[PDB]
Formats: sequence, structure tokens, C-alpha cells
Amino acid sequence: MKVEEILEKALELVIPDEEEVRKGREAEEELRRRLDELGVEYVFVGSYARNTWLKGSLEIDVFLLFPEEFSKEELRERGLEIGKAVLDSYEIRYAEHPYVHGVVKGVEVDVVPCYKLKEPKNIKSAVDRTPFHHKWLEGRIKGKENEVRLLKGFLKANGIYGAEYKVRGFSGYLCELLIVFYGSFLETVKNARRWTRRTVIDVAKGEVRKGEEFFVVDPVDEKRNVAANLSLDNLARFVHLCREFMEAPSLGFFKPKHPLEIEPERLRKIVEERGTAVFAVKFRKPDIVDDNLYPQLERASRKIFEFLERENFMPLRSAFKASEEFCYLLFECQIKEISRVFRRMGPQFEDERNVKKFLSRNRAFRPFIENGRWWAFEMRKFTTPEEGVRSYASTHWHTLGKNVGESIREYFEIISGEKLFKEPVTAELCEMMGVKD
RNA sequence: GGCCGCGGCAGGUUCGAAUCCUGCCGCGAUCGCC
Ligand SMILES: Nc1ccn([C@@H]2O[C@H](COP(=O)(O)OP(=O)(O)OP(=O)(O)O)[C@@H](O)[C@H]2O)c(=O)n1
Ligand SMILES: [Mn+2]
Ligand SMILES: [Mn+2]
Ligand SMILES: [Mn+2]
Repeated sequence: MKVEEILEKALELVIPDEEEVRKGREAEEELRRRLDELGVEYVFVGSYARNTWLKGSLEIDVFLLFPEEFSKEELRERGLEIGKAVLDSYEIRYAEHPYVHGVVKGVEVDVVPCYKLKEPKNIKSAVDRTPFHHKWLEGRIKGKENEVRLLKGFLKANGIYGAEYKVRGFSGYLCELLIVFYGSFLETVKNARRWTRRTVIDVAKGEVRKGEEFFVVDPVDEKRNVAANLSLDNLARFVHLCREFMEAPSLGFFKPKHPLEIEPERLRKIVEERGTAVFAVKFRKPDIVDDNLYPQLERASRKIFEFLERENFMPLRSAFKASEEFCYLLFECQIKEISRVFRRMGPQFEDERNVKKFLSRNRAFRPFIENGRWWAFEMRKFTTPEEGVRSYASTHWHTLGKNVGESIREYFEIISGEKLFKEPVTAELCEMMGVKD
């Protein structure tokens, strides 16, 4: 329970037990049996090759090496073909580049096609980077794999480990690049408290300089940012969590957190005490990969948020949740109801060309002069945030994202009040409103 | 394929528009991000 004693007891949760390691080595021995029988040039990469994989998470990455003269089409079709014939049961769904997901003796395997290239200089696709990553890392990461399991386990327990758009955190490749640079988990945490948004970490030259944005330079790639998809928000949370660890270390930092289960009655009580308008935009989940979905949910959420802003409903925060069937865009507003009337600005009293055009407009109330410029009372087409967002989502469906926006066109509705609390959005609402427990 | 950052046109809102909201085309070459 001392400061340095906790990093030892944490290794129980982040390091794989012997029951799991066997299951993996048995699967690897099976994959090679099948891959060698087909006589294909392959390489084992990822966390499994370097033995950095987290306990209770076993995922074997396998890359396929093809000649440069193979077409982008030929690479995909033969790549997928090998993947299908290798895995016991498979499912092919991709976005940027083709790959095959499946199961081999109970463990998950990823078969990704790419090119075999010498020197990383001219690289065609984005997947061609990985063979150079494994080459460069396996030599320097050997023996320190347990420090990588610590850093990864630290992040994942706080939910900032995913590099996908569902998280926007530190990629597993970045984790290994940090342990190599700072030598250990404990030391890595220390310097990360002084990180700014302008920090440039060049691992290749062992140098840290300053720059435009938070930039981790790939040893393989001087012009590519390893931390590119790391959100500024999660960057700050990491910096913060590092400060809270060093000052007062704890075993809770490596522990998965609570679901924050709030009964639908208590949540209603919270919204009342806040006195805010809480509503959601519900629509059918488009059937698409998460990396194509969540960037669209963000955009959809932001567009409606910016609308709420300029319509003077004074939004607070905006979250979103994706279940298996439906998607939810959640919002909180300070204004439950605004007035029918507002004041539109007119032209200054001097130029009568524009004034006369301004007064010509048929209006319910007389206009007026204030500080030497004309003003007029105009009427809103909606008095509540819910009415406003419905009017918005109906007309501006198209700019809410390619797939998401079209799903809103077909049908959507606004869930408010007790109807809203009966939906699987509770954990997201509490996190949004910051309820502690 | 989706998203993002810019650049160029064409509209709309408006008294008018540099702000603001949409539509289309183009740029991204360690293939901007996955
Ligand atoms: N569908 C794909 C495409 C590419 N890669 C490549 O394989 C490398 C490592 O992949 P990843 O599993 O995501 O990183 P890990 O270190 O293995 O993280 P984890 O321990 O969670 O498995 C990356 O360079 C990535 O480009 C992959 O694993 N899966
Ligand atoms: Mn992996
Ligand atoms: Mn594309
Ligand atoms: Mn006009």
C-alpha cells in the first residue's frame, strides 16, 4: 500500500495468467500450421508478437506480405482469400483497408494484407507501416514488455486506451513508443505531467522539442504524427491522472470503474434539481463500422449543439450513445422555454435606402430606434429546444453526416422527460452531467 | 468508405453583408485522421 508497492500488485491484473498464455501459444502453433501449408509470406505483429498484450484481452495480429506489382484489387482479393481459408469462423467488415476478423481455437485473429517493402521511405498505403513497426520495436522493447502492460492497463482502465474514434486516446503503438523513450511506466508518468498541447516528442533522436500541436514523431516516420488521433480532451485527462497518481498513488487507477447505475427515478430527481431541459434525438442505427459511425455522431451532435447555441437555448453539454438498434444524441439546455418574440437588428438611421426596405417588411409589432439604428420585434417559429431541434433535424438532415443524416431523414423523434430515462442512455447522461457516486 | 483541415465557385438567411447557414468542385501524396 506504499507508493512503489502498488505497481507490483497491479501486475496481477495487467499480466496474462498461465491459463491464457497456453491458449495463445496453442493458437499460434495452429495458425503457422495453416499458413505454412499455403506457402505464403507472412509476419506476426501486434502485441502478441512482442508479448505486451493485456490480461483477459488476447488478440493476434497477422500481416500478409505481397509483391509491389500486385494491384490494389489483387492484394485485397488474395489477402481476404487467405484469411478466410485460415480462420475457423470469419467475418469480413472493414473501412480504410481490407482485413479478416475471425476465431482460431477460441482466440481472435486479424489477417491484414500489405506490401513487403525495403526502407520505409516510399510507402503506398497506410497499412504498410506495421511491418517496419515490428522490426524497429521488437529489438528495443524486449524485456520491457511488462512496463508496457502497465501503461496500457493504466489507460484502458480509465477508458482512454482506444485509438479508434470511439475513444480518441493513445494507440498501443504509442504506448510502446513511450516505454522505450522513458524506460518505464513510473518514469513515463512523471514527464507526462508537464506535457502541453505544443509538446513535440521525437523518439528517434531521443529529443523533445516544441511545435504547433502535440506531436509524437514515428521513429519510422519523421513527418507522420503517432498521436494524431489523440483528442486534446483525453490528452488533458491523462496529464491530470498522472498528477493524481504521483501525488497520491492508488490501486484504483488500474481498476475498471463502476457502470454508474442510476435508477430511472433518481435520474429524474437529478434533472429536476438541475432544472435544465434534457432531451434526446433517437433514430435507427446505420449498419456501418464504428470508425465510420462515431465520427458522424460527433458531427451530428455538434451541428445540433451549434444550432442550440445560436438559437439562444444556451446548451451546456452534448453526449451520444450507440446501442445495437438505435442511436441517441443527448443534449442539456439551460433554457426550457424561450419567448415568442425577439429583436432583429436593422440599418442605421442615415441611409434611407436600406431603412425603407427594412420597414417595408410586414411585422406583427411596430419597429423602433435604439442608439441611432433601427430595430424590430420578430416572431420565432418555435419556443422550446425540442421544437427547435426537430425543426432543424427535419430540414438540415443532410449535413448531419452521410449515413447518420439519411437515417434521420427517414424517421427520428425527440425523447424527453420520463420517456427518456427509460432508455439505455443513463450512464451517458450521468457522465454528461458529472454526477458523482 | 466515413470524418477532419484548407482552397474555389453557386446559392440562402438578411435592410445589406466581411460575420452566419447550406449545395457543388478541387487540394491533402510518408497515401491528413481510422
Ligand atoms: N485491422 C487492422 C489493421 C492494422 N493493424 C495494424 O497492426 C498494428 C498493431 O495493431 P493493434 O492491435 O491495434 O495494436 P496493439 O499493439 O496490438 O494493441 P492491443 O494490445 O490492444 O492488441 C498496427 O500498426 C496496425 O496498423 C491491425 O492490428 N488491425
Ligand atoms: Mn492487437
Ligand atoms: Mn477513400
Ligand atoms: Mn435574398
